Amino acid sequence: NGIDGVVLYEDADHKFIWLGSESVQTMQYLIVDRGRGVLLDPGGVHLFSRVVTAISRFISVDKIDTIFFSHQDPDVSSGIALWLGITKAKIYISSLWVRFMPHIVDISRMVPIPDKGMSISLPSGSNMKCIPSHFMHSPGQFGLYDERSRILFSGDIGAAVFDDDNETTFVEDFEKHLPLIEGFHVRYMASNKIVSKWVEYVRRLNPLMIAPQHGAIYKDEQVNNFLNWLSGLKCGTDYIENLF
Amino acid sequence: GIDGVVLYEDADHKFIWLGSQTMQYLIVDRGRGVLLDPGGVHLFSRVVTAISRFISVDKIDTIFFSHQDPDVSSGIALWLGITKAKIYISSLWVRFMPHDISRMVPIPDKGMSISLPSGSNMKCIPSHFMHSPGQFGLYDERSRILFSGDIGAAVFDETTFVEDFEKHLPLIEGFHVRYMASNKIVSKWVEYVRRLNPLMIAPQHGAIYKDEQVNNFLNWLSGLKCGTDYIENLF
Repeated sequence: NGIDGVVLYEDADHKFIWLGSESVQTMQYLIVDRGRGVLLDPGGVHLFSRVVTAISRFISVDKIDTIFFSHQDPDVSSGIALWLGITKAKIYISSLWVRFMPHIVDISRMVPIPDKGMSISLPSGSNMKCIPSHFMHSPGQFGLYDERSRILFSGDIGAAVFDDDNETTFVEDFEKHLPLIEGFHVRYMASNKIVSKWVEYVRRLNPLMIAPQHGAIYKDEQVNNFLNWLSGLKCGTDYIENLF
Repeated sequence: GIDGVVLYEDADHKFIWLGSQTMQYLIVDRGRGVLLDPGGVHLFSRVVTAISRFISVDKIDTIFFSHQDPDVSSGIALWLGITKAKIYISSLWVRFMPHDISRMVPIPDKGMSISLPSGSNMKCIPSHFMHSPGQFGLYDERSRILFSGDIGAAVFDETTFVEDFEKHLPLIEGFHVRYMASNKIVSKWVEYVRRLNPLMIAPQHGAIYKDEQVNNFLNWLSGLKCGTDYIENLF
């Protein structure tokens, strides 16, 4: 079982945990508050049994009450079923996808996130806020801001998809990090109009960390380095000449 | 199920609708098959049955997927197991499929042609950000039928053909206003599609546009304010 658990934040009531492997890939983000669990974008089947272990070192899968999905994901199918089977958790996902997910046949297990977001209360009394992230790239898309840790789980935003070669937990050189994320964002984010509005919204939150689903985490100056780069990014339909 | 409606036929070439609502579009050219958005894991056994009324799955050479779907994946394995067909999908989603890559044809962003035994061609029509970032329609040149995928679809979030456009509008307006990215992309798509000059626009779900309803749909869509045009509702 080659999976490591790295606690990014901890305070006796609350933990924000990164779970991943090496040959360093992110596999699962997990929040534990009191003794209850929140899973962020659980996804992979090829990871399920090994992710269940790393989780079980911090919490029984019994006690995972909430699953957060940043968007609808071609993943599974084979993926939600297992998490819905071993957890009794509620699933939070954009209202845009609730009707289509039985194709999750049990609609009762899903909580629709309205377009402008909502708060989700934790046993400690801290809140997680669903951060509107629409059209970056999915039309119905959210991040999850853990207020207590001030960590923004951004999903695909800021993610180094296609690659999984970082060595470190955190981004250490933004310009050296840029080749890993630029191509994805230029092609998948809908337009500079939406990403610059997103950055302005995210800037009003002042997360100490931006944690994407894949690739190293932005912390300290790299938070502003990423937001400054994204705010000016020409992307997507801005290159409409390349799409027809 | 299951009823089949032949939308076009000419002894060399057939465009067939299969349904229960729509379940499957099928093209037969000579004796060879093309599948449009076969999809379902929960529908696989049901679709192979409907297909088998017109063609042996042996003879399916081409499968077309408009975009990525949690039902598209997990499904592809099944279709590669019962057919020897090539599967066409956007290059954006081929890259993630290490999740036999040899059977896959990545469609580049500006589209590509698919040759048929009769010598007719099918065109992959760029449809990006309506709503998926990597998305195509399929234009059957011989029939002049455009398979549009989600575009024009009554996804619900009931005749074969649209017969009253204004009565059909509530079934499609909410989906298009919220899911299509912007009028910029949507009007450019219509301008592209008008040059194909389709006789039919057949979506994945909902009634099919034919005769005057093709221009009615395209005219309505080209002026449709959608997506980030309502940025005030998104934050």
